[PDB]
Amino acid sequence: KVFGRCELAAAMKRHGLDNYRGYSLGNWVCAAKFESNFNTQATNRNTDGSTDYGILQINSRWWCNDGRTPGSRNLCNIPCSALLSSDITASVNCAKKIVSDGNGMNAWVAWRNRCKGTDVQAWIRGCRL
Ligand SMILES: [Cl-]
Ligand SMILES: [Cl-]
Ligand SMILES: [Cl-]
Ligand SMILES: [Cl-]
Ligand SMILES: [Cl-]
Ligand SMILES: [Cl-]
Ligand SMILES: [Cl-]
Ligand code: NA
Repeated sequence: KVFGRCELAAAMKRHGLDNYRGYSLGNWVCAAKFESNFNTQATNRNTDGSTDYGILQINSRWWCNDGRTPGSRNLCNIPCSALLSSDITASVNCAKKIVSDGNGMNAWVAWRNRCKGTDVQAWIRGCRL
């Protein structure tokens, strides 16, 4: 599923991301835009052979099981395919564990490089939330 900007903002708000660990909704929408272009089915293979999955490009080296990442962990206790669903619940619940993990949103390289220090509130401007 490819979300609309405001649709995703509404979905992330209903799932508790709004100011989660102090990150305003626009931060998460900005991260989704640059990680996946709001496409739940986005995958990207890493040089180390891990794979990123879903709207927030969550990686198989730590967070989910794809059965092809030797010596990896499954800290969110989910099959990586769950992160590709039109239901963002698995993506949001796993994101809450990642963002709690000491580095906050710096864990998403595209958030640090493209959203941090920008006017992220622009990403939710004109949405009914
Ligand atoms: Cl957009
Ligand atoms: Cl915001
Ligand atoms: Cl594995
Ligand atoms: Cl594990
Ligand atoms: Cl599994
Ligand atoms: Cl949803
Ligand atoms: Cl933080
Ligand atoms: Na894994």
